[PDB]
Amino acid sequence: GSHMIILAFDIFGTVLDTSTVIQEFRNKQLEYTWLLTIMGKYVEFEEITKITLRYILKVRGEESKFDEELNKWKNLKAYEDTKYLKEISEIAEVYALSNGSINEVKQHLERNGLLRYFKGIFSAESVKEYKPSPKVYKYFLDSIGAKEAFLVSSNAFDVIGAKNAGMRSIFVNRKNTIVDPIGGKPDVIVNDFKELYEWILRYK
Amino acid sequence: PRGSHMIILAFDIFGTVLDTSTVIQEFRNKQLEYTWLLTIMGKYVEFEEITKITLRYILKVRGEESKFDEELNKWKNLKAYEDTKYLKEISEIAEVYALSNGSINEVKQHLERNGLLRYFKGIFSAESVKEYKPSPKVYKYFLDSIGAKEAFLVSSNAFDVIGAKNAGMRSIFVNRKNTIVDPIGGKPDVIVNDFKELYEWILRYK
Repeated sequence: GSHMIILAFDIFGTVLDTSTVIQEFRNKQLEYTWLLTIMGKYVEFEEITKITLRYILKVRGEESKFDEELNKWKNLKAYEDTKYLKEISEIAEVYALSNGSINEVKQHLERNGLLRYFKGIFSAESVKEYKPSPKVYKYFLDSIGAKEAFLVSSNAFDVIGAKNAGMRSIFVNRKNTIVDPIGGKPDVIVNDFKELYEWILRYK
Repeated sequence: PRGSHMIILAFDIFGTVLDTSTVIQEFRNKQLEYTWLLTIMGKYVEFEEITKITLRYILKVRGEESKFDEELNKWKNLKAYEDTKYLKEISEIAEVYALSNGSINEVKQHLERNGLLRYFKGIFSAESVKEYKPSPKVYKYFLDSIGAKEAFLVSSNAFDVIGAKNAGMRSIFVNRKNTIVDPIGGKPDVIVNDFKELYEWILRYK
């Protein structure tokens, strides 16, 4: 068919299950990406990850578990339903758009057997500002020469960032959580990647 | 004609002058998160509205929405730390300002209820620039409004410490709970444990 559907997938918490890492750490990591972005400062995502994890562990008196906890981040598993990226990539243009470096994301996707389904990997690092900076989403659109595209995410902040920057948003609510008001207005809500695929079939 | 050495202090309010330990901590973090997210996106929502929205969400997640009014009332009734009484002695030797995410009116109310407004010469709000801390605009609005070149931001919040530095202010970090340093705010110009130590440091600097 001649109807192009462009999907940009958030990675951490959307494709990859971040439930396995210390939640205070994931929150702190995200906090740092936001604070630095506000200040117009930039630190590579891997370093932000190491710095925030070490600090959180220090506070808990668990610094001896640093490598073990960092290993969990390095070995994140994709949610079971991401297997649907196979069917999805047959009918839609599948990209990654992440706070993570291109290299790190490529590595996570490859290890989970999903990289083959992606036509491109884009990083916030390219614009030295993190989500939800409108610069991140626009770099993606401009780089592929797209006007309309969907950002697929389970993160409320990313949903509203996408909308703010001119992308449509698909919110994947697997936790089935009460709506976080800041991300309360996605264009589409689905519960998982199977429902995502079904929505794409209907849209196509 | 003495003391011709001007010391300008801008005090962060929530968590620094006012003790926020009493409210739900997930709520205080969500409130702060919204201020950051909105600022990154170039969007603006009034701080009182961010407070109501984030508190109600957090309560709904906990199945405690029935406690909304009582929980909001704890925010409305924040107590100042005991050592903030030293703002009396400090105001005698330094220019004392408030610089807060909160609206002018809200900050004035909290300070007055706590008997501290008397010691302030001015109250500044991020609302004036429609961007929240640590946006450099907040700190620069303060400096420009009073015609200051050098000033100290006094805060117990690491983000505020680095925001001040980034925007050309000096920073005094007030570390009460004697905590391990949060690396993003790891380079304050001065570290003190409380307002009494703050006063003593100002006496030395004067």
